[PDB]
Amino acid sequence: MVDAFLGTWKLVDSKNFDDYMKSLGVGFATRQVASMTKPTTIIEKNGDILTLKTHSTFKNTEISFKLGVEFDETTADDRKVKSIVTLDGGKLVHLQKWDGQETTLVRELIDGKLILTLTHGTAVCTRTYEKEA
Ligand SMILES: CCCCCCCCCCCCCCCCC(=O)O
Repeated sequence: MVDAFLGTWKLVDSKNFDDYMKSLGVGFATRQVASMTKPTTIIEKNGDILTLKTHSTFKNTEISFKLGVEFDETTADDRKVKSIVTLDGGKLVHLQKWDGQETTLVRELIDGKLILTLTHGTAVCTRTYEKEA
């Protein structure tokens, strides 16, 4: 039920990503490069399994998961977390847990754009991705 999220997407706007990274304890030099990086996110499905690739000139990541089933993840900033992804209100909600901390990565489609909202602590970052053909 994930289907309009599938495809290749490019970052075209970012708000408050430095705040989000700093909340996670990312160091200034990494935040600095990250603030100038425009990733490509690729979301594909094969049956019940989603694979989400994030590619850039700085960091790359890839995760595979089934909706609603917890998976181990090692994030771009090297946190080892317990993750689960679901659909909630038509939004793809990714919850990460570690050390009693939590962060959510929420994706929603608004006027054909994918809006990624990243929340940790009080920090709320909004990143906008546009679909590639
Ligand atoms: C893999 C490319 C991610 C962007 C540059 C590196 C950022 C480091 C801080 C990582 C924080 C947790 C992941 C954020 C993902 C942001 C996104 O998918 O747009």
